[PDB]
Amino acid sequence: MNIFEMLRIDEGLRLKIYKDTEGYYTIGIGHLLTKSPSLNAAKSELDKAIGRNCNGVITKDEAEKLFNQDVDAAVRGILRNAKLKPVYDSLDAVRRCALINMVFQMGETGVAGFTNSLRMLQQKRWDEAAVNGAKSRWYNQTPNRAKRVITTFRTGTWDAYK
Ligand SMILES: Cc1ccc(C)cc1
Repeated sequence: MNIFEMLRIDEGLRLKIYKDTEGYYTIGIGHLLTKSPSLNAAKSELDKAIGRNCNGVITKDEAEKLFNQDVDAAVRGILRNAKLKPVYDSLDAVRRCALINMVFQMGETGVAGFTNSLRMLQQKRWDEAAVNGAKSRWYNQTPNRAKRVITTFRTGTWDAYK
């Protein structure tokens, strides 16, 4: 299993503009287009991201391109983030993936807010981190996804995904 396969399970793949769980316009494999209520704004954003007149629809190929860019962006974001980098550097391969997943989902800022959890991760206090990270809006809004990422952090294995 790898990051792409992981994220592909958690986000799905939709070729037509759709509303994510918070009601935001998205497309592909979890690619947020805009936080604005307007489908037009969404459609504009899409054309601009794709480089053509998509008319709210993209191809698999296009979805995968956006996905490749977003995953790269998440990794580079972590590596540039003063708060995130050390955590990332301290983790084993599987757990790194879990951190990449969260960042992809909620952005650097959002993840950087799990101060106490990050600290525990850094101290290799797996069980405590899992319990603390569960006390969050994130967990309460998308419990199933959250549980899968949390188990990955807790155990360092891909069990939650197999
Ligand atoms: C940021 C974060 C760290 C650890 C867990 C278990 C959940 C979230």
